[PDB]
Amino acid sequence: NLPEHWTDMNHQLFCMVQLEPGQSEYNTIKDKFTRTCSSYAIEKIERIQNAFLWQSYQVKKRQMDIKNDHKNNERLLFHGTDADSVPYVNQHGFNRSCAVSYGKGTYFAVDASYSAKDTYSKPDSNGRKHMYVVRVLTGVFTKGRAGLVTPPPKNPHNPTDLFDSVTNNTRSPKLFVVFFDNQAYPEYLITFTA
Amino acid sequence: NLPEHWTDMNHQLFCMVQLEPGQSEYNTIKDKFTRTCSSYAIEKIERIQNAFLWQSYQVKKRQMDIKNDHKNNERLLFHGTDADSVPYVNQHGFNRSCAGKNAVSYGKGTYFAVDASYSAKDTYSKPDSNGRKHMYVVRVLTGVFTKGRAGLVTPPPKNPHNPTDLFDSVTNNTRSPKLFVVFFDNQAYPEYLITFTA
Ligand SMILES: COc1cc(OCc2cccc(Br)c2)ccc1C(N)=O
Repeated sequence: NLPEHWTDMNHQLFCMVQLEPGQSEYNTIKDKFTRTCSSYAIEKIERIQNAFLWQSYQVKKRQMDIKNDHKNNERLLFHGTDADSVPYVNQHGFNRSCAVSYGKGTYFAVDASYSAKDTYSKPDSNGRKHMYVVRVLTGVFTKGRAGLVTPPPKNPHNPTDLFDSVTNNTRSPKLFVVFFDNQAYPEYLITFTA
Repeated sequence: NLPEHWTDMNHQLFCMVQLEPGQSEYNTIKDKFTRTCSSYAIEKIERIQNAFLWQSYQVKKRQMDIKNDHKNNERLLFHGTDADSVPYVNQHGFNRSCAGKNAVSYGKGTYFAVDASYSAKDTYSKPDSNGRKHMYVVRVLTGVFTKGRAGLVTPPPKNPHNPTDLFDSVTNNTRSPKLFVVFFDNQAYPEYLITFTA
């Protein structure tokens, strides 16, 4: 059950589709970025069409919607990465084994400007920076802390009923950490410069 | 899409079901175990009915069946753990970030043994305060595999000029494999828990 906006893959399971500037889908993604990164130049935006990553993500979304007895489990967040990680992420998504002050998971920023720091979106030899727009199953979240290998329990009376994610700040979060494969789908890659 | 031989779970998402000696289901597991741990005795065998683990596992298996086109990608393997880990494995499965370094490391992931005897060592199936040892019987998506190396955080590429097209698992020896290591969530389904004693 692959999404409408996806374009035809001629019976293939993975492609990167460059968005046409000026069109509905490109503008939507551009505006999410420019909210905090308007001083940056966008070279291009690619839609990640990864059927396998999508199916595994969607199964986890349906599980979490049942578990939490609501939708509102999903947020659109940013992830800056070096150019040499881009192919792996395109194919395999986010892997916690590859500063973890709020725990040993994969980090995602509320604001593109946070992910646009050179420490995350490392400029390549040409000054090209890379940032993903990511669907993340943040679900029910709590404040994290160093050393977590999974999120904490909602009640230590029930040690295996866990929060879905952890944050820096529960009232006003600026980052989310997830600890399980297939809790994040890389949806768009932004290639840009300072 | 839950298997039809499972107990009705009454909209419950998780259940441990105690098997009866004399059932084929019990005897096949007991024989797979006593093959290499005839010196131990089984207290009980529980089938693990975890709907979410099952669904995510079967999705990964369908993907590996399509990707590798005509394979036996699945093996039935053993995993000894301590009693404190059993609640978490039962609900959430096998988490590489919780994994013990193995005495012979072929990568930083979750280890599964071909032989019950390996998993029966106190170093994995640690006796609890009552002398109970715990070992899972696990469907593991071993797929296409190679000899691993202590440094691995993911399985290696099949081809060094295409670094993202990976082996599915690694092993100690490709000709006589006696353990497997997997580096991803939902690549292992814990099907049965054997509680045993000396
Ligand atoms: C590892 O990568 C990141 C880490 C991020 O927070 C790391 C952090 C930890 C503790 C305090 C603060 Br303040 C920030 C945010 C975004 C990315 C990213 N790739 O976009």
